[PDB]
Parts: sequence; C-alpha cells; structure tokens
Amino acid sequence: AADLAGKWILESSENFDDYMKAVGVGMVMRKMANAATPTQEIKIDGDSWSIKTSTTFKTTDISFTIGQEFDETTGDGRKIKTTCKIDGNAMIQDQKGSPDSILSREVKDGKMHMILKVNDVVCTRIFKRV
Ligand SMILES: CCCCCC/C=C\CCCCCCCC(=O)O
Repeated sequence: AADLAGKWILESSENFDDYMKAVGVGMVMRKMANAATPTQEIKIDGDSWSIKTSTTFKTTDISFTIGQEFDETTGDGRKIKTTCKIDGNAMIQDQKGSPDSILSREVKDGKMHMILKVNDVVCTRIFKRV
C-alpha cells in the first residue's frame, strides 16, 4: 500500500449521501459534505501513517501505527475506535462504533480508490494525485 503516499483530490463520488445517512450525519452537514471537494494528504514511514483531510474551511488529522487500535473522532463528530491494517495494495481502516464502518484505500491505475462501507451501503470515492 506504499503508493498511497502523497496528495490526492476528489475526482468522483458515488453513494456518499447514503453512507452519511447510515452513520447518522444530519441534513445540514450532509449538504456541506456533498458540496465539498476534499484533499487527502497521506504520509507513510514504516508502519507510521498520518492522513490529513482538508477542505478550504475544515480539516481533520489522524495519525496511527498499522495494527494498533486508536481513538478517532470523525469529521461529523462520532467517537470511534479504529485499527488500520494492510491487505496487499490496500490499507483498510476498521472503525468500530455506532455503527461500524470499513474504509479502504487502494491505488488503482494511478488513482486512489476509497471505498466506505457501512451496513449494506457501499460508497466509492475516487481521488486523483495532486
Ligand atoms: C472530513 C472533514 C470535512 C467534512 C466534515 C465531516 C462531514 C461529513 C462526514 C464525512 C465522513 C468522513 C469521511 C470523508 C472521506 C473523504 O472524503 O476523504
């Protein structure tokens, strides 16, 4: 999953609104989130990762070590417990909370494919390298 490193910007999104409804995001925040075109900046050093997700207004930062659970507060304010793993080319972010989510990032054809899963919802957000 080493190629995930660098800076990325949203290029396409499918079913993000349904993902947001499923994790309980309110209408006002969903409208703002759907209207955003975020960047992700990903740094990797060994099993040390950080990811900064930015819009012009609001940023979130997380840092973690592969395999080691950490406390995370999502952009929408949910408190969760997250453990990140590597499965081949993908880094998978297993988020435990109310509800659980699984977020995977994998580079395919030079684009970062992010897949956000909650219940039976599958959201796909594709990012291009900046
Ligand atoms: C992520 C911070 C800016 C938006 C604030 C949170 C709004 C809605 C919750 C979105 C879920 C967070 C996952 C976004 C993944 C991404 O686009 O990179």
